[PDB]
Amino acid sequence: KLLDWFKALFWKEEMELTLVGLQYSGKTTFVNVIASGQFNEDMIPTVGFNMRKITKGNVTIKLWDIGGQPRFRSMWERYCRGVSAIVYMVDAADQEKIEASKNELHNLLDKPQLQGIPVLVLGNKRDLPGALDEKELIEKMNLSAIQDREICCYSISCKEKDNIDITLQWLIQHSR
Ligand SMILES: Nc1nc2c(ncn2[C@@H]2O[C@H](COP(=O)(O)OP(=O)(O)O)[C@@H](O)[C@H]2O)c(=O)[nH]1
Repeated sequence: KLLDWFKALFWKEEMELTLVGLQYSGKTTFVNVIASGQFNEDMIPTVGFNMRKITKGNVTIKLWDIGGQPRFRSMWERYCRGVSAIVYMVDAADQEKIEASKNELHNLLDKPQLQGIPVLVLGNKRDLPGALDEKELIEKMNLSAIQDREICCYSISCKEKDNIDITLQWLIQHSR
């Protein structure tokens, strides 16, 4: 659509960014969508690690699950220095996991080396009946308690491509 126009604009952009959130929160699906189902994936530093380097065009994305490999957390956090932005993805329909996930976001932004980096929280799976909306996400994840930086929250759906356009707008506009 116009969505396809933003995808093209987005992959010419020279930026690093990070996509992190709990497992099964829609992370790879989201890349699928904005990459039109074609991209390169490479475990970092090598195979065996949770961390993945998505590349396509000029964009490189550092992608990991919070809780995939707890031992390597510090290594992952530190790898996310210098990024243009943080995309923190949550399943807005899985309300039982909201508290735990809200906590690792706050933990993540408590870290000095990641000071000042913009955060887009995405409340995915909006299509599922009863999934948390934008206002509620902000509420239940205490997003107003984060003010050391620029922080934005959108509700989206990868399976329906709802709000992916404004997401790409946000991202494209936040390259350094
Ligand atoms: N209903 C719905 N399911 C989704 C959406 N996005 C992803 N999923 C599903 O959520 C599950 C986890 O997806 P995945 O991208 O692999 O999660 P990841 O571990 O965060 O990368 C899969 O079954 C997806 O098909 C969405 O917007 N709506």
